[PDB]
Amino acid sequence: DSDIAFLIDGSGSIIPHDFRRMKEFVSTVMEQLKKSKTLFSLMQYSEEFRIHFTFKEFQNNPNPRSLVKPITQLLGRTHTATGIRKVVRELFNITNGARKNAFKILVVITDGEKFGDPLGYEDVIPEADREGVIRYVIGVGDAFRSEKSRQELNTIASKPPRDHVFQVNNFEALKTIQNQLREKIFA
Ligand SMILES: [Mn+2]
Repeated sequence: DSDIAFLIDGSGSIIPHDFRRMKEFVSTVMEQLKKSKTLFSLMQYSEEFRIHFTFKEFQNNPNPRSLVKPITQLLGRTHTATGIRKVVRELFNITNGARKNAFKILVVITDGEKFGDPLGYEDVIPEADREGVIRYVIGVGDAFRSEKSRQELNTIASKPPRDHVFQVNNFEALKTIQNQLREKIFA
């Protein structure tokens, strides 16, 4: 029914406590959204990319908190474009447990503008729309409190941005967006 992936920014700018707050938020959202026909998957990215759980592994152990708890920060830069390409191509791959015909959803959480990435969003976004992946993005912190940086949030997110883009001042404020995300996803 619904294949919901998460692409979480694990860059060096996110101090340890904010990283745990992001893990608390993902656990909470996954728990609130869990239904028999919903599988979840997660990838963390910096300048490195790590699949923490595939849809298959989540199906065999549908416990968000036990799957998320052990996750450790990758540190490094922010290769957001490459992160979404690997999500589209690997996370939503049938061999990883994705269900053909399922609604494909991706929730991106980042605290900074893409930097150092060899790929541009122009190399990644069109393929994502072609594969049907609906995208939500949550921009956290200072990196996104200007009009210019918000455009990047819009570029990542599905149309219209007003329905798929969330900005929150700090990782502590993520909890302020929990209900809206869930209800946007459910709708
Ligand atoms: Mn960062």
